[PDB]
Amino acid sequence: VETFAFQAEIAQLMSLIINTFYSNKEIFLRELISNSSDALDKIRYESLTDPSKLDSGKELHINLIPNKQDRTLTIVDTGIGMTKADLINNLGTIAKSGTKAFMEALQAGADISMIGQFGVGFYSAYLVAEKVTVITKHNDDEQYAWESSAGGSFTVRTDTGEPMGRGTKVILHLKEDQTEYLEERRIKEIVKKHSQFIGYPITLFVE
Ligand SMILES: CCC(=O)Nc1onc(-c2cc(Cl)c(O)cc2O)c1-c1ccc(OC)cc1
Repeated sequence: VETFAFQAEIAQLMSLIINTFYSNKEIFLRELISNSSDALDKIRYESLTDPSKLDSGKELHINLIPNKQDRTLTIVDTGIGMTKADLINNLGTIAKSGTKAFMEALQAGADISMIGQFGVGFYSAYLVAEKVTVITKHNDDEQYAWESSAGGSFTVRTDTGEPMGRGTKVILHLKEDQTEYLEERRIKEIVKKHSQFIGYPITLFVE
């Protein structure tokens, strides 16, 4: 297991997301589904000229898996996946510059829900999760697990879990007071509100 420090800017972003009073937490799901959609677009586009890139799985979809026993909401996609380097490099984001812009925007009247316009929507996971685990597999690399409970550091390790084939799994270990996001009615409502036109099937698993 390798432990890394977040860059100062990202640690600051995470602290802001965790400590700022902001009731409209449900946008985290929109942001994560948007990331999955982007990753699905990328593998789709690459497959247009090289169909072998789908040898690791032809289906392009998003699954939402609540588990009330474990208090986890998991978002699974079969998009392009991230390399180890991507994970370490802020989950494939322009986190330093994006955070800078987001901060200035918040002073220019913006609110936290606009975080995706600054390329760092992933971190909205911390609106509802005390810990986030990201398991990912890119065609050109091995399967890795990234994890962080904030507090300035994250870990990366080779994943020993179920082989994914290709794509990304985000496991949200929910805060005790955020269990509404495990309720079928609530998830359906949020997907319909914010993700109605996403171009991949979104399947909400039941328990
Ligand atoms: C497609 C992008 C890319 O090159 N590679 C990716 O491969 N997998 C993911 C991914 C990342 C997260 Cl955090 C997720 O929740 C779900 C995902 O499938 C991304 C990705 C998506 C949006 C980004 O910035 C907006 C940066 C990276």
